[PDB]
Formats: sequence, structure tokens, C-alpha cells
Amino acid sequence: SWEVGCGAPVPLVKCDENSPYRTITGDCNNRRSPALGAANRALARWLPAEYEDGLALPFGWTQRKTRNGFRVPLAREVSNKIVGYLDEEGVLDQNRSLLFMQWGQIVDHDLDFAPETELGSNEHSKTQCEEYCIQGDNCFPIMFPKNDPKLKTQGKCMPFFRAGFVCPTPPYQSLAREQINAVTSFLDASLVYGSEPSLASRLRNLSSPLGLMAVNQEAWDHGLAYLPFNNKKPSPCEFINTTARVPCFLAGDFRASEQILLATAHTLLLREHNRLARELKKLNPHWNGEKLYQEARKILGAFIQIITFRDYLPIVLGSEMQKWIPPYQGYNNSVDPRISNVFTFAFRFGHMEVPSTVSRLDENYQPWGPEAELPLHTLFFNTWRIIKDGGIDPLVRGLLAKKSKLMNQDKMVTSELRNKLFQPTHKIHGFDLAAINLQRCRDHGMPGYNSWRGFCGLSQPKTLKGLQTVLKNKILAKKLMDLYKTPDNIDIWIGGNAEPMVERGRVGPLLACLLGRQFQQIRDGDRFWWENPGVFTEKQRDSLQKVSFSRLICDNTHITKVPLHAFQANNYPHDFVDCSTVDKLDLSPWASREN
Ligand code: HEM
Ligand SMILES: *[C@@H]1O[C@H](CO)[C@@H](O[C@@H]2O[C@H](CO)[C@@H](O[C@H]3O[C@H](CO)[C@@H](O)[C@H](O)[C@@H]3O)[C@H](O)[C@H]2NC(C)=O)[C@H](O)[C@H]1NC(C)=O
Ligand SMILES: *[C@@H]1O[C@H](CO)[C@@H](O[C@@H]2O[C@H](CO)[C@@H](O[C@H]3O[C@H](CO)[C@@H](O)[C@H](O)[C@@H]3O)[C@H](O)[C@H]2NC(C)=O)[C@H](O)[C@H]1NC(C)=O
Ligand SMILES: *[C@@H]1O[C@H](CO)[C@@H](O[C@@H]2O[C@H](CO)[C@@H](O)[C@H](O)[C@H]2NC(C)=O)[C@H](O)[C@H]1NC(C)=O
Ligand SMILES: *[C@@H]1O[C@H](CO)[C@@H](O[C@H]2O[C@H](CO)[C@@H](O)[C@H](O)[C@H]2NC(C)=O)[C@H](O)[C@H]1NC(C)=O
Ligand SMILES: [Ca+2]
Repeated sequence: SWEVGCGAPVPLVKCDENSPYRTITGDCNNRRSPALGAANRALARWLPAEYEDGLALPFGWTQRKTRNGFRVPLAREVSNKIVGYLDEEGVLDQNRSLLFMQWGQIVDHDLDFAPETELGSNEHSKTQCEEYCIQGDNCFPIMFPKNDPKLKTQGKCMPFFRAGFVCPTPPYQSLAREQINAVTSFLDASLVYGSEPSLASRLRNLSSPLGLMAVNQEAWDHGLAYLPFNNKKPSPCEFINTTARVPCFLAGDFRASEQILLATAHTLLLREHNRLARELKKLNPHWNGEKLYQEARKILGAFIQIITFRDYLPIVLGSEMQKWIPPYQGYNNSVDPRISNVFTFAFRFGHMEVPSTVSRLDENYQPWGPEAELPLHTLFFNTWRIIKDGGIDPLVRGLLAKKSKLMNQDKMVTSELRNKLFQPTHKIHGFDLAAINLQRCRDHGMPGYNSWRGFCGLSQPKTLKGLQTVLKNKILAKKLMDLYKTPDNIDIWIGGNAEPMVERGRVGPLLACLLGRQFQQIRDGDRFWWENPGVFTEKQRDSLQKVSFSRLICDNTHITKVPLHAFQANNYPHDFVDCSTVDKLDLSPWASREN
């Protein structure tokens, strides 16, 4: 049942129907709908889109037009009055490690990606939005509210370009605007291998039939691999420090270098690939180039699904886990595996877990140097710190020894993300992730905070006194009401992230419902979900059940002290054990007796 939407850009295939290997583009996962789930297609819509002209112009684009009677408040003003805070003390999540926030980004990045329009790299359209803030076509700038400090320093606005959409590119098609997802909707470790056949192949070694991924040649990490640099010459990573000119990295996903801790996580993944392919070679000396690559890839793919569903969602969705994601019962071909547009905003709850600083610890898990604790804002698109100052061991240690930030109603997003975010295209370190997130809700057309509380079958507040109760907070409910003038207009992001947390989770009623459903779907609809009979052998599954991020850390770095539960907050040296005391990934059942 797959065809109409728009023939679209999407590159045509022919399915093998018998290949035990996933396609790079995600196509052919579903035999009835080939493309359901495949990259470079439209995000899924769980509810009708809500645009100003009900087709493609966002709410806030035309000043004089209201929403339900009132004027949507400037994203940046919501940011200033409700989001930001000053005191960075007593704001850490006592029972979550920095890895908690870090793994979430890996997952989100694996599942969705709505790139900006482009149609500019020569053009003066990439400057008529930066310099003058003139709204039009794909530039929907974030104006600055009266009395904003950035007015005196940065200008009258922050450039912002609407997301890409799915038939064309430039102008339009007749119908209702739908944003694009440039990656695959299946938890298949697509951030490691790319989503297009072309990128997928540039990432491979194809000189030696060992099936290895290509690693950097100009620099090493104690004999260990580094990701490969990037060929493209305008590079933001060179920019932040024109003196050490280190370019960004090249990996299956483009945001791989937004921040030092993300690239670090990426590097651990590239390694286990090669590692997993050197071993498999030993075992089966007759296996060839493609065989090694695919089989290794298949493994790492099952890895990510396991860590995520077993270790990561249970402490995110808390006690609301079994209500949305019941125990697995097999493949279901009647389930839309496609990521929905709202998931990409619901999942952004993490943004309020990013802490103000990042640390580097030596072996005794102590301060590594004199400038070991650096401000979060000096690490965006920073590769020199890795390559030219320490390696990745110091950074991985921090991920385990330090903590995550705890969403606090009186303290939402770090000022490191709200005032000093760096953007790949521009130069200053002065953007606001909060205003961008909010502006993007409207860009993508998301419906109000209530339409969603309704979608999830929750009470819908119409009065100040009512909003006080749901958020269980007066000040907040009042500020939220002074700006939005009706609970019907609270942007789902700031809206969803304002409800108090659920028992043992880290998100509330409306986010738990939105994340819950989604994850249930990608699992129930993936023909290659590791627990799905036939994908792996009964004996293979038994061996994968033991994987643990901890081990991943041991077989891939020179760390020898790691916690058993890398996600909860552990303290060194008590909660740390020696690597030799940690279960290994026994690849024995991956041997093949010809006779
Ligand atoms: C800096 C940034 C982060 C911290 C170092 C950070 C972190 C996260 C986490 C931990 C997420 C999930 C649990 C998460 C989700 C999504 N992000 Fe955020 N992210 C940083 C920076 C950015 C920037 C800049 C953007 C672009 C926003 C835009 O709309 O232009 C960004 C996006 C997202 C995003 C949207 C996915 C998409 O399809 O584009 C998440 C789902 N992150 N981030
Ligand atoms: C910090 O968070 C930790 C993770 O939630 C928590 O430890 C976990 O506590 C839960 C019970 O709340 C238990 O989790 C698992 O227990 C049963 C076995 O009896 C499993 O079959 C279930 O899947 C369930 O998830 C464990 O006791 C433990 N889990 C892990 C992985 O360590 C800590 O208690 C929290 N620390 C503080 C101070 O609150
Ligand atoms: C841009 O990246 C540079 C890395 O190439 C970085 O400079 C490097 O780091 C420090 C500079 O403070 C120097 O390291 C230390 O060397 C010895 C110890 O071995 C000390 O005696 C020195 O005082 C110094 O602290 C490196 O030598 C230096 N390398 C080079 C080529 O400059 C810059 O700090 C970065 N600049 C910015 C603005 O971020
Ligand atoms: C592709 O794989 C080959 C085979 O392992 C790599 O060749 C090795 O290169 C390193 C340093 O250049 C040395 O250990 C040897 O010269 C090679 N080893 C062997 C066993 O041949 C090659 O570097 C890889 N290419 C890329 C881009 O990653
Ligand atoms: C296969 O997955 C579908 C996807 O939802 C399941 O659909 C059931 O529940 C849906 C609402 O959540 C409803 O649309 C349907 O009434 C219902 N489907 C049927 C056939 O009753 C479906 O139950 C799953 N199939 C099996 C055998 O579990
Ligand atoms: Ca994916």
C-alpha cells in the first residue's frame, strides 16, 4: 500500500526480499509499503498541521493575524521570562550521569533530521537575512523583544531559516506543508553508516577486503582510530580556532560535531565497528569484504536498540513505561514505523539536561590539567580539543563521573545554550536554542499545547487557576498566562516541558505519552528488531543480551575503571570496578561450518 504522496526526490531501488541485511536508505524494510520508514521522505503527521494560512505560513509570520484571538508572543520573549535563569548551583540531577543526556542525543539523531532548505551557497539570500532581518520566503527571523540585552550587542534579530519540505525544494506544491526527515526511522545506527548509498560508501575502506570503515590517517589516539576529517572546505571546526585549523569529522550523520561530547560518542561507535570486523574475520577467514561490513553493522545495530530500550527509556519514561510500551510480541506489518513531526519536538526535553560545563579527568578520575572544566559554549564544533589535547579517554571519563542537569521549573535551559549557541553557517557565539526550538514549532506547524493534552487523553486547562493545577505551580502558571493569553496557545515544547515530572521518570504526562507511543512504533514496526524471530539466532540473541555501554567503553579505550550502571549517578572509586570484571560480547555463535 505504498505510492501517492509525491514521487519526490527519493533515489529508486529494487528490493532483494531475501537479503538478511537492512538497506542503507531504509527502503524495503516493509514488504507491502517499501518506502514506509525510508530516509528523505515526509515526517509523519499524527494530527493536522496548524499554519496561519492553513497551508504553509507559520503562526507569528503575519503580525496582525491572531491565534484563537490573541497574538503569539515572540519566541525570544518566552525564552527570557520563562526559560533562562542565573544561579547554576543546586541544579544537577543527583541520580543521572552526563551520559544520560548524551545517549539521548545519539538516539534523537539516529531517528530524525529535518535539515534547512539550502538553495544557497553563492546566493545573497544567505545574507539578506543575517544583515537586515527582512522576513520573506525561507527566512523567518527571531526578532528581539524590547529590553533584551542582545539588542545592544548582536543586532535586531537572530537569523533563522524554515525547514526543508517534501516534494520540491524551492517554492511549493498544492496541499499542506510537510517537513523532511533526511534519515531513517528505524533504530539502525544510521548515524554511523550514513543514510544515502553515496555517503555510505565514502565512509568505507574499500581498498582492503577486511570490511573496515575508513579511519583517519593524519592522527591517532594511542594506536586507536579517529573518525576521518571532512573534505568540504568552508569548515566551522577550523573557524573556532584558525590557528590549529583542524576540520570537523566525517561520519554517517552531519551533526556529528555540534559538540565535543557528541563526536566523542561517535568515535566510540566507529571503533567497535572495525573491532567487530577484525574479530569476525578471524572466526570466518573465508568471509569477504561485503560480508564482514554487513554482519558487523548488523551487530552494532542490535547493540543500540538494546542499550536504548533496556537501559535508557525506563529512566526517561519512568513509571509510565509499561503503559505505553508493553512487552514485545513480534513483528507487526500494520504499524507505521515513521517518525512523527511532533516527536522531534517532544524529544527535545533533553535540552534542559545539558549542563553548563564539561570536564576532563585523568586516570585517577581527577582533574586533567589546569583548565579541565571548560564552559559548555566553548565546545561547539570543537575538534582540536580532542585531536590536539588529550584524546577521547579524558572526555569519556567525564561522561561517567559527572552528572546531568535536572529539569527544574524555576531553571530550564542553560545560558550556555540559551545565549551562546554556535551555528555552523554563521560566526558569533550568540544564538538561543530555546527561541530556535520555539520558532521551529511554529515553522513545523505544531498544534497548541491543548490539542496534545487531548490527544493523550489528559485534562485541558482553560483558566489561570486551571493551569496552576496541571503545572502545580502558581508563578509559572501566571507568567505562562500573561504571555500566551490562553492555554490553547502554549507551544508544545515549553508547554510539555513545564508539567512536573512523573514518578521515577524525567519527563511528565504529556511527553511520556508522546515519546512512549513513538518508541513503541519503531520497535513494533521494524522487520529487523533484534528480538524478532529470524533476524538473529536463538544463540546469538543470548550473547547480545549481555552487551553494556560499560563494556563498549572497555574494549574501545584505555579506561580500566568503569561503573556497572553507566546511566545512574555513580561516584569514584566506590561505584567503579575493573574492566576484567565485565561481561563480554561473545561472537562465537557467528561462526559458519561449511560442511
Ligand atoms: C548544543 C546541543 C546539545 C547539547 C550539547 C543538544 C542536545 C540534545 C539532546 C540531549 C537531545 C535529546 C534527548 C536533543 C534533541 C534534539 N536537538 Fe538538541 N542539542 C544541541 C543543539 C541543537 C541544535 C542547534 C539543534 C537545531 C534546532 C533547529 O530546529 O534548527 C538541535 C536540534 C535538536 C533536535 C531536532 C531534530 C531535527 O530533525 O532537526 C532534537 C530532536 N540540537 N538535542
Ligand atoms: C537511580 O536510578 C537507578 C535506576 O532506576 C535506581 O536503581 C534501579 O532501581 C530499580 C527500582 O526502582 C531497579 O530496576 C530494575 O529492577 C528489576 C529487578 O528487581 C528489573 O527486573 C527491572 O527491569 C527494573 O528496571 C534496580 O534496583 C535499579 N536498576 C539499575 C539498572 O540499577 C537507583 O535506585 C536510583 N538511585 C537513587 C538514589 O534513587
Ligand atoms: C587554539 O588551539 C591551539 C592548539 O593548537 C591552542 O594553543 C595550544 O595550547 C596551549 C596554548 O595555551 C599550548 O600548550 C601549553 O604548552 C606548554 C606545555 O606543554 C606550556 O608551557 C604553554 O604555556 C601552553 O600552556 C600549546 O603549545 C598551544 N599550541 C599552539 C600551536 O599554539 C590555543 O589556545 C587555541 N586558541 C584559542 C583562542 O582557543
Ligand atoms: C584501509 O585498511 C587497510 C588495511 O588494514 C589499512 O592499511 C594499514 O595502514 C596502516 C597505516 O597506514 C598500517 O598499519 C599498514 O600500512 C596497513 N595495515 C595492513 C594490515 O595492511 C589502511 O590504512 C586503511 N585505509 C583507511 C583510509 O582507513
Ligand atoms: C498490529 O499493530 C496494529 C497497529 O495499531 C494494531 O492495531 C490495533 O489497535 C489499533 C489502535 O491502537 C486499532 O487501529 C485496531 O483496532 C487494532 N487492530 C486490529 C486488527 O484489531 C494491531 O492490533 C496489531 N496486530 C496484532 C495481531 O496485534
Ligand atoms: Ca535511524
